Amino acid sequence: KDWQAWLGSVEHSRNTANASYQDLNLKRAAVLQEQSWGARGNAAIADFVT
Amino acid sequence: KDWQAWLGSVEHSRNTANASYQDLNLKRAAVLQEQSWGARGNAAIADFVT
Repeated sequence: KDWQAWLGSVEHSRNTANASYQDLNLKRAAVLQEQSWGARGNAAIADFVT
Repeated sequence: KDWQAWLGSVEHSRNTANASYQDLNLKRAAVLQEQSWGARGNAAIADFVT
């Protein structure tokens, strides 16, 4: 029983990190996309003024 | 008589230390077990929050 419980905990200890790894990148990609879109919009105004 | 008494004292001088050596380790093991169990409980809350 004790080693079975130990293995059960070990399984979730991996599942949780495997789950979190995807969501972190999901947030980062959106942040970078927003920043890149702002940077793309700055140059349009620069060229319009020039 | 005097050397017999000397030997009698020498015997207990060893018995006392032999007795104390076990109890010191007995205390230390329990202390370490409690600390390890607390450390094991911290990670569960960490994972729950994550």
